Amino acid sequence: TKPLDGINVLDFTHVAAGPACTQMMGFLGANVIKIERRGSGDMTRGWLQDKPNVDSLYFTMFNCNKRSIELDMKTPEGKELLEQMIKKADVMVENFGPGALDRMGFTWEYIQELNPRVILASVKGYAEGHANEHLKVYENVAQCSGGAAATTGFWDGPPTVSGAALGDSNSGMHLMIGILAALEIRHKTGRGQKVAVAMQDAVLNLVRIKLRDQQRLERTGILAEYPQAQPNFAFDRDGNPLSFDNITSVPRGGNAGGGGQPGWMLKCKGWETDADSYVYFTIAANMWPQICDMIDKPEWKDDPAYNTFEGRVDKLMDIFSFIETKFADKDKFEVTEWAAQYGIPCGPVMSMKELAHDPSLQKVGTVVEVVDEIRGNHLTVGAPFKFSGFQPEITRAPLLGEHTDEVLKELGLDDAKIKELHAKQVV
Amino acid sequence: TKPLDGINVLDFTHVAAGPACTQMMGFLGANVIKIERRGSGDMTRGWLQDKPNVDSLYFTMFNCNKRSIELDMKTPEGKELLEQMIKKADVMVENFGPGALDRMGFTWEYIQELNPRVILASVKGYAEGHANEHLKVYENVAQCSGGAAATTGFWDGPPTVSGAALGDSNSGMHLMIGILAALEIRHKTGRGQKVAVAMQDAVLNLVRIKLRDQQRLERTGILAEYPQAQPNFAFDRDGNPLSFDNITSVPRGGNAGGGGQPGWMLKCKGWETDADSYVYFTIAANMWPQICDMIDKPEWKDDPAYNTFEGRVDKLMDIFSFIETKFADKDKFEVTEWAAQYGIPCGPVMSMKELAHDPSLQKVGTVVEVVDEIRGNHLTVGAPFKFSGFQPEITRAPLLGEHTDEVLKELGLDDAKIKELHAKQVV
Ligand SMILES: *SCCNC(=O)CCNC(=O)[C@H](O)C(C)(C)COP(=O)(O)OP(=O)(O)OC[C@H]1O[C@@H](n2cnc3c(N)ncnc32)[C@H](O)[C@@H]1OP(=O)(O)O
Ligand SMILES: *SCCNC(=O)CCNC(=O)[C@H](O)C(C)(C)COP(=O)(O)OP(=O)(O)OC[C@H]1O[C@@H](n2cnc3c(N)ncnc32)[C@H](O)[C@@H]1OP(=O)(O)O
Ligand SMILES: O=C([O-])C(=O)[O-]
Ligand SMILES: [Cl-]
Ligand SMILES: [Cl-]
Repeated sequence: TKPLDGINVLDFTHVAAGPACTQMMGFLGANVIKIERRGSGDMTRGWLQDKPNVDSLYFTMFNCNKRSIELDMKTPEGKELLEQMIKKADVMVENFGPGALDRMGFTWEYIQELNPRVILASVKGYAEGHANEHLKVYENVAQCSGGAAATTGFWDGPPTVSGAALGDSNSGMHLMIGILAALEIRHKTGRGQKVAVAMQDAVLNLVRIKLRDQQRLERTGILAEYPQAQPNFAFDRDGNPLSFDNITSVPRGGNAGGGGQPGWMLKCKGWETDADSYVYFTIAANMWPQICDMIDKPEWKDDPAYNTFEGRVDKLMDIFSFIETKFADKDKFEVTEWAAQYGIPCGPVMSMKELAHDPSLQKVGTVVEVVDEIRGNHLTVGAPFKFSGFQPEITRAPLLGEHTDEVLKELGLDDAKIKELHAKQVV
Repeated sequence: TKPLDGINVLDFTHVAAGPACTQMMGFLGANVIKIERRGSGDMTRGWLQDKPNVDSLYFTMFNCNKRSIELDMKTPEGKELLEQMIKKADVMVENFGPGALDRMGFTWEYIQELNPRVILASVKGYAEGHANEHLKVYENVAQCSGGAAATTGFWDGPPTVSGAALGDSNSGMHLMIGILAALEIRHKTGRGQKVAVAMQDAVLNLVRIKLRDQQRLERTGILAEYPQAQPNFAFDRDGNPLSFDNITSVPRGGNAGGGGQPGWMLKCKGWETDADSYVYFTIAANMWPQICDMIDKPEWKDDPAYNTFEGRVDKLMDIFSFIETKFADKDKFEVTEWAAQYGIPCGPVMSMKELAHDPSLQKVGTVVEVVDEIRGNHLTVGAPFKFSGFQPEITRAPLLGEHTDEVLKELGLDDAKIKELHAKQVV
């Protein structure tokens, strides 16, 4: 049916990393119960609101397919309700600060006692055992810790944060792998396990190519395909040349390919007044004769100075800027169309507005309009993985404490004692 | 014991997205057999080599914990062998061009017939159903398609690619989620499924927050926390201050926080000569009194225009520029120390050099030294998820066709059958 039908998730998560994880689990069928702080709830509810006193898109786009119960966990009644909820859980997920769940009495060893089958899943800034394991980390600090900021941006500019969430959402997706892997062994062992993902580690995983380049740099003293190795091309703020005779750590490469097939961000008609009027253009080696046809340079097919990676490696930026002259009267889509004819790897910079309203993305269920008959409908990113056997069924994000009574009734409590919980301000 | 012990993976993958997926499965215990092209194999082998005739770091860092068999798939004998291996496998992973696996005999339907239990998993550039479904895509082409490039970099500069592999390694990790979930649902149904991740979609999932902001911008006309909403701070092509008056698609915010928690990338001692001499300084909501003690300005603790987020939103760049001048005489670790005592979300930009040789990442198994007796030892990224019950054991990447005979013998083929295949140039 759905892969995670019948998986009960006890969801302590707030902000983006942990909530990304449990939402996606909900999309694949999981029964997700989100524990929130009394009164305020998850911080994302009040962050970046578009309508005063309505849960922000920060919350709703990260908390569909969930039920909400308010709970003070620093109370003896709270800790007992938790213990019951743990015993009915398949997976516990949390992204509090280091040691926070521990100080609430819920260490991994006490969890194993409560439920031998329950998996504990954590997001933390740094890994257990790291000198920095006790630090609290948000999105951009995480990008800085993992090598991404150092290797993103231009050579004459600062380290640059990525708009893609390398810290939060990426750690949550990585945590989902750990959880599903724990489920795979549990079928063998009949036991739960602790799984943790550090935000620094998740970033380092996406920056595997830069660790490749660090070693290449150490071993050979040069990265020939980098802009800093191109003849008289890269310079710092004072006009000093930037070259590898001076570079001991992977530099920022601007819009360079990043791997074995050179590329660049090329202006298309309208770039002066439209921030996204660009294509990315890749010189794939198997594609060079086709590139020569497209740009009307037949003399470049048989020239050893042009017809191999090695020959072009000292003239990359010359070739890119000449190719770019061909795009001056064409918008990004017609350039993309034109290259597509030759089979050349080329594509548009898609604007957020263009993606938000693209028919193909809605048709495939990657951009989903959520039916929210309380707040009004909104877009979300759906499941990025498509399956032959099932489609996700995305339902609206809960109001704060909307399923508190519904959830307490599922624990076999009666109307009288649940009123005591509201009275004692535990719920 | 490891989660994926006894899971058999028939691995068609090449380049980066697919190999990352299968390597990481191999790290979790899976038996990975990699089909490669005769003579040249996976194209990463001869890309960005540091030594002539030695498999590159591009190949070894994406291909540990795998065996190699050479195979010409478009021969009758190749298709015959492929059919035998499909019946042994639990998971088939591929990232060929659109329809390429179909064209050599093996459609999803034909695969089901061969093995009702096998899961087909694919990385594509665009989702099946998409208008751009036909397009072959590389790393940065996907980053542009998925909205990352449009929202990364500066307002006065071009769309900017991320050093992090949002297209390749990220889609591969997303595909691993899809495979594992298909393994969960196979415990019920007793049948395999087809699963696919589009590179555009994996990129989009990490820019969920930018789709949040797109709706915020369409709904309200402004994004208050963005630099373009700051009084006389950012400027345009000629000199005019920017505003959201004429911005209808999510813009580039430079080093802005990207969320409800503000931030900026601040210079440290030696920034002129060291590109990574920087910290990121976040201003969390509750952590405000801690910050006021450091800046040598206790005026802001009571000041109505400084103690609220709605009060701070109109002078964000005034505060960041001043606290930068304090850091002029301290390096990035001293600045982070000067702030860790307050639990302030400040962190250093870590260089690739620092990360490759950091003691903590090695201790926790995130940067791993692979024992490679053929080529020499190299570094790699290990498993970014940490488990209580096991630890990955990372073994060197195979030589081309290193295991061909060994793999062929496992299918019960005699020495004569093997030598016939070598002579006929099938293997
Ligand atoms: S997506 C980017 C966010 N980063 C991460 O997910 C990385 C891991 N998380 C963290 O480092 C922090 O949790 C972040 C998200 C940075 C936020 O830090 P805060 O300091 O604002 O919040 P904490 O999680 O550290 O929680 C503080 C204390 O409050 C207690 N608490 C939470 N919820 C409840 C409820 N419902 N009832 C009672 N107490 C509750 C936490 O246990 C924590 O306890 P302490 O003992 O005081 O630390
Ligand atoms: S980091 C992520 C990179 N990109 C992706 O993973 C996205 C999906 N893959 C692709 O878009 C392409 O595979 C890319 C990476 C762009 C490479 O393009 P190629 O020009 O190399 O095209 P193919 O990889 O699909 O290969 C071309 C033909 O060769 C056949 N083939 C592969 N391997 C063999 C072996 N061993 N034996 C015989 N034939 C083989 C493919 O089936 C394909 O067939 P055609 O029918 O000719 O297209
Ligand atoms: O990064 C890439 O994909 C490249 O360079 O081809
Ligand atoms: Cl996020
Ligand atoms: Cl990659």
